[PDB]
Amino acid sequence: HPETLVKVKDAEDQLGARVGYIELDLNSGKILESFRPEERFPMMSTFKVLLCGAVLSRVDAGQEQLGRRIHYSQNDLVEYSPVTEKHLTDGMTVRELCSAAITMGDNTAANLLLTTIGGPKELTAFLHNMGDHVTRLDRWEPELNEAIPNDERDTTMPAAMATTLRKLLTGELLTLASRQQLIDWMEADKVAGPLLRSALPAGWFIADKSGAGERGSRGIIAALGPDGKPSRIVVIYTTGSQATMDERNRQIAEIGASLIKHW
Repeated sequence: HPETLVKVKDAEDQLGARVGYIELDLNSGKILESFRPEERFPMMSTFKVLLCGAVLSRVDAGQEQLGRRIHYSQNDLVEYSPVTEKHLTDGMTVRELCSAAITMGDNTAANLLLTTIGGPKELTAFLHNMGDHVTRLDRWEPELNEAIPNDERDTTMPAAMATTLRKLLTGELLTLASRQQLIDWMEADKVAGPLLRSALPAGWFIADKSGAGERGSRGIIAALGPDGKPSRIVVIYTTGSQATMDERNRQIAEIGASLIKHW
């Protein structure tokens, strides 16, 4: 609804920055509303959903096992690794790593998973192969959040990320078991509380993943809907703002409130 574009433009005014937005119908794949659909934005941690989709694809192909234990050391630890820092001597299974990366935003878990699938190069190839010709991962954790202006490394386009998420959650790319596991990890997302979840009516469903990076970068990808079932995908990205984290969060929540109001 254009009233939601009013809120997207209002966010650009309040944040002094570009905001990208897509509302997509989950069933059909039709774009219901958009703003800067084909401009690039840093993905930040939202790439972790794509990463775990690539891991699940490998599990489906018999190239990986969710129960395989991965061992690592102090050397692999990077900033903000809440779960992995507690298992240095126990190691963690692939499944536990994806859960940590998506639900707890664990950065080391993401880097360990990246290594298992062949790194940024292979994730980019996986994406191109499933039809996303613009999303690209080039670096590893902490560096992929650098968000240098005009840099295309580690970026996506709102329209591309939205359709890619629809393909992963409801397309034929992953098996039914894997699709459900991916959305279950997203539904247990515990670090995106101040974003779309804060504007979600009671009883609604949401599976999401948020990201934050340098230079005011902030974003979220989500599948949501009434009655405990997802029916639309929403992607919101912003970069370039000098505003506080609370301000950026408030603006994203307001765009969410508007899309719920005009649902």
